[PDB]
This record gives sequence, C-alpha cells and structure tokens, in this order.
Amino acid sequence: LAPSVVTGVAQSSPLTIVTNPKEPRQPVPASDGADYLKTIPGFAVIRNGGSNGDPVLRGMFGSRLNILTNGGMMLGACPNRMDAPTSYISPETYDKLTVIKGPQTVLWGPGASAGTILFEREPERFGELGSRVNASLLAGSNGRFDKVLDAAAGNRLGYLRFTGNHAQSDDYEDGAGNTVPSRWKKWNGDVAVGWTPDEDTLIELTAGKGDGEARYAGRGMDGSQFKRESLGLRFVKSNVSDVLEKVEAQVYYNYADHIHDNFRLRTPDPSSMMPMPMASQVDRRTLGGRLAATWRWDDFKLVTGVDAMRNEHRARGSKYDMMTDYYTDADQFPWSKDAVFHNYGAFGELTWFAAERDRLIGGLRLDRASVKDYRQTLKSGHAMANPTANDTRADTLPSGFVRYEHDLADSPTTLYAGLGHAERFPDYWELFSPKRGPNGSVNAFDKIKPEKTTQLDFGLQYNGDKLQAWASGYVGVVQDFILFSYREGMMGSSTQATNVDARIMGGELGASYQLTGNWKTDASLAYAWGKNSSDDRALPQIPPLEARFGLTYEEGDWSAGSLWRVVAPQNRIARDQGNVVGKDFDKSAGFGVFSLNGAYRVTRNVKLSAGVDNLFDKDYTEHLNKAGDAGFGFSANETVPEPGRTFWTKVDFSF
Ligand SMILES: [Cu+]
Repeated sequence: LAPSVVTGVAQSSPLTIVTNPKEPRQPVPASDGADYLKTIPGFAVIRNGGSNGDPVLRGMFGSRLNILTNGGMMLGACPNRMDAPTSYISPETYDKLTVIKGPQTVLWGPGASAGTILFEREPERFGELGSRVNASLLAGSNGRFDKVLDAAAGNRLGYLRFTGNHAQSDDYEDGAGNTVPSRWKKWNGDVAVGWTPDEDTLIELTAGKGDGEARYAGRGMDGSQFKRESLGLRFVKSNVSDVLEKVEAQVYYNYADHIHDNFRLRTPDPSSMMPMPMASQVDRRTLGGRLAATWRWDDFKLVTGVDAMRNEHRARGSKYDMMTDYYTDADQFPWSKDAVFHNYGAFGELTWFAAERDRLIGGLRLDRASVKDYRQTLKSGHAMANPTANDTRADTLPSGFVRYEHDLADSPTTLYAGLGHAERFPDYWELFSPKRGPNGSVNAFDKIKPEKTTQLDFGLQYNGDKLQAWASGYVGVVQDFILFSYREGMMGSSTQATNVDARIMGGELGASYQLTGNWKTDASLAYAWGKNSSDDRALPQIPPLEARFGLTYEEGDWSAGSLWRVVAPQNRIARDQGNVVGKDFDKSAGFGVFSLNGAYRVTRNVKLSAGVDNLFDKDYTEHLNKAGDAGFGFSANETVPEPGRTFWTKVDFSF
C-alpha cells in the first residue's frame, strides 16, 4: 500500500483503460486533459505552448476522439482549435478517467472512430450526516503553482459538493537555455447538488465555470480568455423491475467564450501580416441529452437509448483605424453567427455471457446529423460574398461493432478480436476553417464528405501474479479521410480540405513485473502507421514509435522511481499536409528523456511526492509540435521545443 507516482497506465480490460486522475503523474501535467493522456500508451500531444495541447490517439486527430465530461460534450470556439475540448478539463477535479480504444462502443455519441474518453465524477455515498475534503498543492520550476480543493457534505438523503482549482506557470525553458513563450493560468469552480430520496434514485444538479489564458509559442496569437460555463442535470433510477436494472437521463449545457489577440500576451510583430493590434472573440453554445435503459436477464445484458445535440458558433472581431491609429475592441460589435450543428441518434448494445469464459458484444447506432452555414459574408478591400450562405446539409449515418472475448482454461489470459464500423459527419473545423474545399467545389462546407472507418481490433490480457501484460493492435481503412493541405501564395499560408482514402494499422503493448516484494519494473510500446492511398503517400502527423521503461522501489511508507522515455525518428511524413492545427514539414530526430520520482505517506491524511523531469536537460522537440512563430525568433519550420529539466513537489490531503 506504499504510495507512488504514475508514469504509465496499463490496459486493465479489452480495449479499455481506467485510471484515477488524482494520483501524481511523473512527467508533471499542466492542468489540462491532453497531458493526463500522455501516460496512456497510444496518445501523443501537439504542443502549442505551455498548456492546451491537442490530443492525438493512434495517429488520429480532433473529433475522431469523443471527449466527454460527466457524460456531456464541451466544444470549443477557436477556429484554430486553441481551445480543444481537453483544454477546458482540469482532470484533478474529476474522480475517474476511462478510455475505450477503437470504434467499439455506441453508448456515448456519434463518430468516435478513434476512441472514447470519459472524465467522470461519482456521486457521494453518505449514509449518515458527514463531510469530506480532498486537496492538493503543487509547486515547481518556472513559477509553477497549483491549488485543488474538493469538498462535500451530506447525508442519506442528499449532498452538496464543491470542486475547484487554480493553476499557473511562467514561461518554461528548453534544454538549450531558451525561454519558450508559454506562460498559462487556469481556474475552475463547480458545484453539484445531489438528491437521493431512496437507494434506487439519484437526481443531481451541477453548475460550474472557469477561465484561463495561455501564451502560444506555436501561433500568431495568444489565448487571452477561455471562459466556460456549464449546467447539468442527470437522473438515475435503479431496479425499476426484475429485468429493468437501470434508467439514466441526462441534459447538459456548455458555453465557451474565447478570445485570442496579438497584444495582451505579446506585442504585435512588426514584420508580420498583423503589425497592428488585433483581437477576435468567438463562442460556442452546446445543448445535449441522453436517455438510456439497461436490461439484464438470463445470460444477456441490453443497453438501449437515444441521444441528441445542438451547438452554435458565433464570432466578432476588433478594428484598427490605421489613419487615426485608433483601436475598437471586438466587444463593441454584434456577435455574428456562423454555424449551427444538430445530431439525433438511437443506439443499442447487446451482450451475451456464453458460459463463463466467453463474451460476445454487439452494438449499433443510427445518427441523423445536419449543419447550417450562417455566414452571410467571408473574409478576403475587406469581404466577399459567401456562396453557401444559409444553406443546410444533412446525412444519416449508421455505425456498429461486434466483439468476442475468450478466457483461457489454464492461464489467467483473455483474448479478444472485434470488428467496428464508424461514420462521422464533418465537424466545425473541417467545414468552416479551410480557405478552400476540394477542387471544383465552391467551398469546403458544400462538398467535404463524411468520414467512414472500418477497423479490426484485437489483443490479449495476462493477469498473472508476478507478471501483468496486455497488447492491443488494430488494422483499418478510412474512406474519405478528411485531410488538410497547405499552400503559400504569399498571402500567408492557406489551407484546402479534401477527402482521401487511407489505410491505418498499429498497436500498443505493455507489461509490469514484480521482481521482489520491493522492486517492480514495467515497460510499454506504442506504434501508429498510416497511408494516404488516394495519393500513394504517407499520412501526415503520425507520431513515431515510442517506448517507456520504469523501475520502482517501494518500502513501507515510501517509494522511489526512475523512468526512461525513448522515441524513434519519424521518417514517414507528408510535407505540407496535416489537419486544421498542424502540418508535416521535416523528418524528426529520435531522443531519450530520463526522470526520477519519489513519494512518502506522512499520515493517513497527508502524502507527499516529488520529481525531477528530464534530468539531463535534453534539448528536444516532438514530431507533432507546432512550428514556432517567426515573431518569437523561430526560424525555418523549427517546431516548439519540449521543456528542459524541471523540479516539482506535491502534497495530497484527504479527510
Ligand atoms: Cu483562438
């Protein structure tokens, strides 16, 4: 029961990873959800600056990941994804993090072709009047300071919960001694009110808000505001009849209000195409809901239900009267709506427990998706007509999967193989952000097709006594993979969205071995591969082969760890192609990074941990990081470097 620092998370059951995000993590995360995914093999992160990275799973970017918080969807507003869904999540304020790899669930929404990520808080369990406090403080290099408070009180009949955090860092340094533009601040406060009139009934109301700022080495602008407001209502009814085990009902409202500019966290670049102050303000308003029934009987479990979603995007921008040298801020103009999305779906998942060592799971959903272009004009001696103003388009998209899981007779082994098909309607960035659509189209909104993935997943679990191992591989094809291509034109850079066909394959594996009662070791490996077979070319933005080796010594109340991370070169690139955020340009160099950690339980209630990240102060960058901005002194296509040696200390309280 000795405390330790988390450097990797294993796969605990076929395709699924479950972890407590309150444990200290050894490459210390920045209070965002992308960094908490770095310890799960198969995840990589596009670095923008000090925080708010964009998560990449098995080489898949963006909405191919379905990222939920308490069952709801929080979508960002930045047309350049400065505020990806994970940038609104502070994972320490949650209780559980679940990842399901591959298109192997239908219960949580449309289009999760790459995987599903679920951040959860679990309702209190008070049986008598009482209270609960969890908290933590973290301090480290470069002004890093974090506070987290999670308190609740209640009784058999109901409860009140408050969770909040405040977190910040100054600019960090790379391993060559340069200050990287990358300071950030984040804070959140949320309340939950729970009513439990009896054991079979839970009704819970939630409301919360947060804000932040972030300096972006890899952008022409910084994020000076990331406002979030959230409202939720969920209802669980248990043991309704002998076969109706559970009924779930949930609605959520999430509002993002984002500002980026070139003068609040930097000064305007004199040699850029924005030498004058400029700010843009955008928001995203999201309303959605879910209703699901769970039936159990004989050797069968059936989960059935429907879900719905609507979201809306608006924007307004500042103006700079050159002649009088006068600046009118963006909040002096009306909001201007530009897009509305809708989705309605019906879904079901049946499970058969054949005998005791055999499981068969099948799932299906049908989705009705639609979008409307509300842009009355476009940008380009200022504006131009939008040829699809007020147009609508829609599609209906079936998805499903089958999965077989067999447990061996002799060893504690599970084998599994699964077939999944997933169809995803294009998202805001794929339709509204490209400057051009496919050749011969009027724009991207009018022509980009839905993306259709067919994938075979397979793997094994070995749950031995000294040895714990797992592996998970996948082969698939993507029809109408949505791809970005980049051109110069001496107008800045400009993008084109196209549909192409693709092959993908890869996998993750890992093991941990209890050497002695004190000594444990573990390792992991992750590989992704992709081909643009429409163009006989590699897919862009695929992270290279990556390995982790850990060693831990634990002894009563304390433990000590060492971690090695070793990353291969990525020589498979597609220059000037990528997504809405990034593009390939050069092959990447391989590297190794080394870290140490320790932990110590002082009392039942107080536990301590500390680490040194990147002990040897290695100067390195990752394949997927953004190119640095010229106005900060970055040449060429020099990508943002990773941090050099950093120290941190954490104390966890629990009462
Ligand atoms: Cu932005």
